[PDB]
Formats: sequence, structure tokens, C-alpha cells
Amino acid sequence: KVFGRCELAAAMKRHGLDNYRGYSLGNWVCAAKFESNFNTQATNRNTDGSTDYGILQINSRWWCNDGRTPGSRNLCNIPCSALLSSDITASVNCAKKIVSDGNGMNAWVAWRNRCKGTDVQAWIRGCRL
Ligand SMILES: [Cl-]
Ligand code: NA
Ligand SMILES: [Ru+3]
Repeated sequence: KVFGRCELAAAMKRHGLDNYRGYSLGNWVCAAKFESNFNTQATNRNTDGSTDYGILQINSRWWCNDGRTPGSRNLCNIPCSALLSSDITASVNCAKKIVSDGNGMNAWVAWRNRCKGTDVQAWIRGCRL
């Protein structure tokens, strides 16, 4: 599923991301835009052999199992394929785990380079919810 901007903002609000660890909704919508272009099916291989999965491009080195990332962990206890569904629950729940670890939203290089220190609230303006 390729989400619309306001559709994703509403779904992210529904599933608990607004103000999660002090990150207002716009942060999450902005990150998703530059990570996946709002595409739940997005995958991208990295030079280290891991892959990033889904609308928030969650990485197999630590967070999910894809059966091909040597020496990796599965801290969200999910197959990485679960992160590709139209239902964003697994991606949201796993992202909550990731952002609780120290660096906050800086784990998304896309967030640091494209969203941080910008008008992130702009990504949710004009939306119903
Ligand atoms: Cl990640
Ligand atoms: Na893994
Ligand atoms: Ru990451």
C-alpha cells in the first residue's frame, strides 16, 4: 500500500506515534516520506548485507528476522516480511522499541538529514486528524 500523507498521519496517530518519546506526529510522517515514500512494500539492501523493510525502513541487523543477515538479532520478534503489510501495526510497534533506545529518532538517518530542524509540523497541516 502507498499511503497518502494525511492517511498515514491519521494511521500513525491511531497506532500511537503522536508524541511518542516526545516526537510529535510530523517527525514520523517526515521520516516515512524520505525512508519509503510512504510505500509499505519498500525494501532496500545495505552494503553490510542487511535490508531495510517497510514504511519506516526497519533494519534486519537488529530488529527483525529475514533469514539472510548473518550475525543479526530479531529484537522486535517478527519476520521482516511482517513489516511490508498494509497494516502498519508491526512497523509502528517495532519503531516504538527502536526510538526508546538512547539515540531517539536519529536511528533514522533520513530523519536526521531531512526532517530534524525543519518544520516537521508542515507534514500534517491540512489533514483531518
Ligand atoms: Cl532500522
Ligand atoms: Na535479524
Ligand atoms: Ru535504522
